Amino acid sequence: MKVISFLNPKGGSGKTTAVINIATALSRSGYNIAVVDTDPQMSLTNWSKAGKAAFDVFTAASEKDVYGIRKDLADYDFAIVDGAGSLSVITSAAVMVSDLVIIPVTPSPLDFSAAGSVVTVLEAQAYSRKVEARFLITRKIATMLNVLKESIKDTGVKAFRTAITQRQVYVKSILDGDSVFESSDGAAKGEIEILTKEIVRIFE
Ligand SMILES: Nc1ncnc2c1ncn2[C@@H]1O[C@H](COP(=O)(O)OP(=O)(O)O)[C@@H](O)[C@H]1O
Ligand SMILES: [Mg+2]
Repeated sequence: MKVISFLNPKGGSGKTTAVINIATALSRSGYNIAVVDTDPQMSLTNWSKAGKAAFDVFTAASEKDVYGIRKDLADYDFAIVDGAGSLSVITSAAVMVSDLVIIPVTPSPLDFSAAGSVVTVLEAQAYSRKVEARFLITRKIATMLNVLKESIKDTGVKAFRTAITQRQVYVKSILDGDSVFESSDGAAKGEIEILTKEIVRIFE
């Protein structure tokens, strides 16, 4: 059983969109996936209500639910935590039980600051058990793209090779209650797929 958490208190980092699609790609690979929504706005929970999720969706009522994910979702291959906002406990709880922390970040310069709060938590965790961490560029298109790439290197945490390109298909699919794999967008499905293999490769 492995836990993957998408953390970044900043809203609009692209956590839910990534989670929904990467979780779906993992299912397509034959893995049993459990996703836990920790956001109060329940973006993912509501999306799943459409009934098209290719995995199991859970809605956390508090940090307590995150705290007991290892035991609760122990029968799944992967348990993905869809990060919250202001509730900083969620981040600490997630990091504490995660095997892979992914930090979705956009090229927005004035938004990288929030992603750093997660790194601070990671560094602290390192004392107990260093958890693999990766930055993930989302809503990719630039110069600020390069500046972001340098700020990331300063954190000591590497970024995934594949970035989530900004595409309407990501917005529409979630809106229709499904993922990019329910569309005919090969490029979109492709990067999500390649990205999903970089995740799997990290575990292998
Ligand atoms: N890869 C993407 N391509 C196009 N728009 C995106 C992408 N990722 C996120 N967005 C847009 O930005 C918003 C924030 O994404 P979301 O996954 O909800 O973020 P968090 O998970 O940051 O709340 C979406 O509602 C959508 O409008
Ligand atoms: Mg979200």
